[PDB]
Amino acid sequence: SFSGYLKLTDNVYIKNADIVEEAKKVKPTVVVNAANVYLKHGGGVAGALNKATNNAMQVESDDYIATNGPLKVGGSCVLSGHNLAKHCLHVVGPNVNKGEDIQLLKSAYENFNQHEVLLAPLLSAGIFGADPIHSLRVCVDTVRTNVYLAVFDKNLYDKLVSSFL
Ligand SMILES: Cn1ccc2c(-c3ccc(C(=O)N4CCOCC4)o3)ccnc21
Repeated sequence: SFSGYLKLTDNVYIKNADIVEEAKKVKPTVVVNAANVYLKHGGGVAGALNKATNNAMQVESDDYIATNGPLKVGGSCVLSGHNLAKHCLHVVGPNVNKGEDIQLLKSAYENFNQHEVLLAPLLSAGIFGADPIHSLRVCVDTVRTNVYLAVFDKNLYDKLVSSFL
């Protein structure tokens, strides 16, 4: 199914790739979105996944929020994967630029354990402002199911690999 991944642990794998491109190729059962509590898919991974759905993901998401209200930081919901995947798991990692508590990162990753296999980004990295190296440590220390991590930036990929303990 997946390919070109480096194995980090028994269950965690990583690759230098565009998560949208990976999703489009693999069409996995579950792709993880790096969402906010409003499911406003404006930038980063969410902006790119949404754009690849021709905005279908935002329309669905808007209906979800109208019905159920916002998520919590550290929480998730399962929505349609649209053209990218069977399902999308929207997970809200803390945004430290908004002062959100980093301890909620472990909670965010715990969501992954409800799914046997996921394609995912590193949570709370990029514009969420946390250190990607930390994020990856929490990932491997929390996730017990099979996770294929897509890291867009090659320099960051190299640093994550070369620094992995
Ligand atoms: C299409 N697309 C957009 C984001 C993204 C990611 C992802 C999340 C965080 C990083 C990351 O590599 N950074 C971005 C630039 O340097 C800072 C952190 O990668 C994973 C896969 N595809 C993606």
